Amino acid sequence: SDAQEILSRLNSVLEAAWKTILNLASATDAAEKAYKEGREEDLATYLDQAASYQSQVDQYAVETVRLLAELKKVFPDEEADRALQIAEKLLKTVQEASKTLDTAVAAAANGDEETFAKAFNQFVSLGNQADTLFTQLQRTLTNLNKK
Amino acid sequence: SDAQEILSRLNSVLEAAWKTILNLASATDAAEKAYKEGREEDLATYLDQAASYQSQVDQYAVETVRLLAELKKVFPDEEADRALQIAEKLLKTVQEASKTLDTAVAAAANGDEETFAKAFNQFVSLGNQADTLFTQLQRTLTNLNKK
Amino acid sequence: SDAQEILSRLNSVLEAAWKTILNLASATDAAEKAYKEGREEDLATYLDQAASYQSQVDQYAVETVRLLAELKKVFPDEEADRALQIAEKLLKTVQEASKTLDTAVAAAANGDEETFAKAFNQFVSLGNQADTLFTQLQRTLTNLNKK
Ligand SMILES: CNCc1ccc(-c2cc3cc(F)cc(C(N)=O)c3o2)cc1
Ligand SMILES: CNCc1ccc(-c2cc3cc(F)cc(C(N)=O)c3o2)cc1
Ligand SMILES: CNCc1ccc(-c2cc3cc(F)cc(C(N)=O)c3o2)cc1
Repeated sequence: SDAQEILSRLNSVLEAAWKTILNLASATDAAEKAYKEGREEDLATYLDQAASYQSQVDQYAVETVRLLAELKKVFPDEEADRALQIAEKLLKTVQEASKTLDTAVAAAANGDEETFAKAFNQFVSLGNQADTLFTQLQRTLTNLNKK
Repeated sequence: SDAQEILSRLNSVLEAAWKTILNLASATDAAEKAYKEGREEDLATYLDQAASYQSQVDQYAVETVRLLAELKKVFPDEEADRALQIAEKLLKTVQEASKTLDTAVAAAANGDEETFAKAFNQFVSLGNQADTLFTQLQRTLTNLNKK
Repeated sequence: SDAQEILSRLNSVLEAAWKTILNLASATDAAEKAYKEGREEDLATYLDQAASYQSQVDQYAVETVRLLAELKKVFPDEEADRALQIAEKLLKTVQEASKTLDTAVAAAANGDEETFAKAFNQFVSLGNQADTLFTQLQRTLTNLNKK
């Protein structure tokens, strides 16, 4: 059916997103280490890398919202309705993480440790919020792949 | 002169290689964390990322040898001889790191932890040896770029 | 089921690997022609292409082992054991080819043809050994799939 193609694309998107999230986590940890070690050029590179993966996560979140809305049209189900609401909250949260990472990038560029520390801490907290949303989404998708 | 262009290309290669090495370091640290935490699927992702960066380092290390070989050909004396010798030892070490990382990746996929740990720890040690040569090469090239 | 997902991903990986293997074979033949003709810059280009394709084959071979390892966990039988054993031997052989190509690429960059030619011919032999295992694995997966 159409529903099966959409679910297959969703599965591929969430698989790719999970890899990107791992890359984002690695870059973020490397930025934390460079920050603690006072290696400003390393920190700049790793913030740029984190931002790149963050932008990709943002795009996977967009694509997930789009695909779930498509699924609701061709295969109505309160579970797909549920996944879409989670996916939309995830999209809001990753965008908020991007904004805070951008603040951290600008603060590092300006050499403004006080703004940097607040922004970087908020980024980490938003990442955790989003990871919690991502896991709910994965389990809703599993409950959808078995219907 | 041909020499100016070559030294220029070399500085660009080494700057790109340094970025890649930072990515390889972040992925290696993330693999170590996944390994400690027993998160096998995460470890697989990070090992694949490390292998991809390591392949890119290998390519840059090849290009560096080729460029220094070319620079030596536009020299009537043994001036670039030492830079080339360093770069060839760097390449040898980088390729040993690559082989050893491959052994680690296979051992992880095979679920052979004894082999994995031995190879992963060897890879880390080869990376530090390679880093010593990389920095030595950069210093030698500064002493050539003055003209 | 999980089984059918794994088997479909495996079929896709092996189809992609087969194309990469064809690309590797063509680059290897082009490198041999450039070597015989004495065109060192062409040889460098083709060796770099070969190395890139080889790194991709290495990754697909790792993915194939991981997928068959997963399948054996879900159905612990002899056919799953057989397929995994073949895939692990394929991976070993591919990594041996990869290390041998590394030796050849470095020798060509170092201007050491005696080492290059020996290693290049070793690489070709290992590639043909890997092809034997690759076709054996395809035959084993027919017994695992159509079922
Ligand atoms: C601070 N320790 C490293 C770290 C950093 C970020 C995250 C993380 C997970 C995650 C899951 C998502 F679905 C979205 C994001 C995001 N930042 O958009 C995530 O970040 C996890 C660990
Ligand atoms: C284990 N802590 C992370 C880590 C990993 C690798 C390296 C490293 C540096 C380096 C420099 C080179 F010139 C080549 C390589 C390489 N592996 O080819 C390097 O690895 C540094 C830190
Ligand atoms: C074109 N005449 C040279 C030649 C012949 C065969 C190959 C070859 C086949 C093959 C199959 C695999 F499954 C893996 C590899 C590899 N090198 O990893 C292969 O290489 C490479 C070069």
